[PDB]
Amino acid sequence: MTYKYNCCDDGSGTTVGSVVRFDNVTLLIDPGWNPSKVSYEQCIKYWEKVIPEIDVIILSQPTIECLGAHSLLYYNFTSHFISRIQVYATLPVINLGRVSTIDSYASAGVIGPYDTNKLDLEDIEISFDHIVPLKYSQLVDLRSRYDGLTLLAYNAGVCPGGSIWCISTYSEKLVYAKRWNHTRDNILNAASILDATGKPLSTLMRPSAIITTLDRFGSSQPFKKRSKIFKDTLKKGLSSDGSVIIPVDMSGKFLDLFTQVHELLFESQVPVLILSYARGRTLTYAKSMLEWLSPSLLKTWENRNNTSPFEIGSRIKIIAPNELSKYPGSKICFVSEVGALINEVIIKVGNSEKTTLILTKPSFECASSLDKILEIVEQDEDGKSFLCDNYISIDTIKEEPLSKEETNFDNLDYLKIDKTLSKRTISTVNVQLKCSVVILNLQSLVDQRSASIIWPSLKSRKIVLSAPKQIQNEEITAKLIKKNIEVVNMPLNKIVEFS
Repeated sequence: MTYKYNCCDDGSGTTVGSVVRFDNVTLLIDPGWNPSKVSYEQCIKYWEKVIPEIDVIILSQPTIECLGAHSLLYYNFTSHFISRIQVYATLPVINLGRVSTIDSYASAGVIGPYDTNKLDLEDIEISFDHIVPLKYSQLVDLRSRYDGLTLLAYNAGVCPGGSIWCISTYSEKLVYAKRWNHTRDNILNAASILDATGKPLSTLMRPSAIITTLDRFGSSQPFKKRSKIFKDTLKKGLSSDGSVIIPVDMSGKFLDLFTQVHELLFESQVPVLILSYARGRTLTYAKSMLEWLSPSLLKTWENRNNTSPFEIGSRIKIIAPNELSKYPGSKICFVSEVGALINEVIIKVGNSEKTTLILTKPSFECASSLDKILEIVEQDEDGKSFLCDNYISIDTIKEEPLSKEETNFDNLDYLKIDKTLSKRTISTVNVQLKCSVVILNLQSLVDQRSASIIWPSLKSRKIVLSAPKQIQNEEITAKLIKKNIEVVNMPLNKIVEFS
């Protein structure tokens, strides 16, 4: 009969949250944060006037763009959580969310033994420990306390635990989907929207409105095809003294791709390096969440010995950048796409011609260097290795002893404070790229065509898009507006009454 919607903006000009106001409930969906864009202080000042109004929080992806602000919110507004706010999320979103948060807060210096420390590692753990864990289809009955509020999570297929939310009240009903993959990938099943007959899920059928976005899409090619293309780029990358560097989101593409390079290695030594502030935790967590991955993947690896999809003999090595030297020749390197790490790696291996940079997506929000590297390639005229011959400005960190006045695979004590603090002194450096660069679209997201076809399969009158209009695909909007669907292009930070 009437409810309010609001796309939160902390100053980065993008949506860092969706607020839904129903008669007696105010829910916050996906409070994101991008440290490289908004500072810790600006982040706080933004949410300060928002938190006291929030009742329920829900997370739909383990990515910082969906849950990046949670630990900072929990730490800075603890009283509001201990008193009423309840955070709900899928198990994997909780667990990988704690790895994406660590890497992100670490890179930006929010946590760690630095003069800029704002909170501690144990603070991130405590924040996620307090999230109410869910399984897909597990009903969150809040009908008595919040006038018929029911929240249901379904498989969205982007990250393990990724989800699509079915929000309801005795009258209104919203289908939320920030990110979803219509097709399957190496480790996840397709989104639970449509089944093995293309018939839309029972519930979710007649939504008072669909809340989503249309600014990012996967390739129009089937997964199996994209998989082969990725596998080829690896063979050529490892060719000769071939060395490969793959920037990755530890809660996103990493687990997918790891599984794929594993399906190439143990099907024919070249080590697999993992540089992440969370170190080995992403692999551990993954090993304990098998019931969330597709059965196909699991059986594919069962047929072998008691081999997990996340283990490769004595291959895997968990190391830091100042240890890249130890591995001379061929080597596949997964680097957490966080600026503090990415930048140190490009500086150490970008000058070599025996290096092949594999970029899996259109842009990188936490690493300005990869975006700069994207422009150079796109500035020059399927899987071709563009050879670099260009200089680029890159910021580098040198940890200096804190004199400016102080007054095993999962172990992260190095991020805790003991007695050795230091300041991160930044300096801009120049690097001449001679490495090779490959650009693919391996994003486990729904392609443009499918989106315009599936979304209407729900007898929904409205589809609401977030963030600013400028990123919302004008193209697909037409098709939808054509198919008698009202499309509301949301503004930033402005409540909007719907019916």
